[PDB]
Amino acid sequence: IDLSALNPELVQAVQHVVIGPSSLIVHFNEVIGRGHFGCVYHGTLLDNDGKKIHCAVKSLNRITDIGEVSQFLTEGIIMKDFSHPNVLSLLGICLRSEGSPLVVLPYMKHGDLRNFIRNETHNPTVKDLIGFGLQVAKGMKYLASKKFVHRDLAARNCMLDEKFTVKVADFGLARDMEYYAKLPVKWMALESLQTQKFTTKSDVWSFGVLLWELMTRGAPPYPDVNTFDITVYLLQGRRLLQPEYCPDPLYEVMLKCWHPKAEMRPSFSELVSRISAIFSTFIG
Ligand SMILES: O=C(Nc1ccc(F)cc1)C1(C(=O)Nc2ccc(Oc3ccnc4c3Oc3ccccc3N4)c(F)c2)CC1
Repeated sequence: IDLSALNPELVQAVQHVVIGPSSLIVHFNEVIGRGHFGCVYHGTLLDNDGKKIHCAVKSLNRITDIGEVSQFLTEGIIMKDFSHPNVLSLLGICLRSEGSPLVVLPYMKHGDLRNFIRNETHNPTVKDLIGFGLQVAKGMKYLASKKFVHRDLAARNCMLDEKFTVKVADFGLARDMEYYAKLPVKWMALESLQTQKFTTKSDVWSFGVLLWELMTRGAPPYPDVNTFDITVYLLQGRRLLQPEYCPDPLYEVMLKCWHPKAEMRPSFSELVSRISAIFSTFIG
């Protein structure tokens, strides 16, 4: 890539988080995923002391479009100041002489939250699942305090580390590793379906859908609804049904997250408080 063609403010931000190429070993034989625009590999990052850090290494497939390259780097820069236990962090960006720049993330042992709760070999309790939702709410409370609007909050975009800590994330250009200007319409607030604008209050709607994903252990929402009909479906006066093991107060929280008026949906601060209380009523 020719750095001189990129936005100078973007390049300066990248240099503040740069990883030297010799400190990063990309295991091209160990692929985490491949999509149309990017791919992700296992990697080993060496710090100044020689300690090996297991990481995921995200790459573009092509480097010929300045728009794709700029967007790919911007995704990494957007993350750079996220410092919270429930938000995925950025290890850095490796600029190489040849090939794609590399976005380097701490490796998440248990992958994405949706596949984790769908895996019949794991047995999270109701309390565990509510705990996962509480952790997401805490990450979103942090992001909302930075005035950051996520725009694609969903279980598929949350990661789980080796301690089962949930990290809010966004696969971004690697999201295709559903969407139908490809939009996750079944997670979108009614006003966003109509205007395609997003706010923290539309993230709250998406969070309510994520809670429903948790309480169903990863069922697809609105499975019998055509993607282009979801607005009509909702406007008939409908919401996702209460899952069988979802406690009544948590379903009430979901219904508040789906309030027809964005301004009346609870803040993520309120959601953390309310879900903390519900969580605490469970022994296990
Ligand atoms: O997250 C982002 N931005 C952002 C936005 C909002 C926010 F609040 C926080 C963050 C970005 C990004 O690229 N995110 C991203 C996420 C997850 C990835 O995949 C990983 C990452 C680590 N280890 C796992 C690997 O996937 C797996 C799959 C299966 C089994 C195991 C793993 N392991 C990835 F490569 C990249 C866009 C910059």
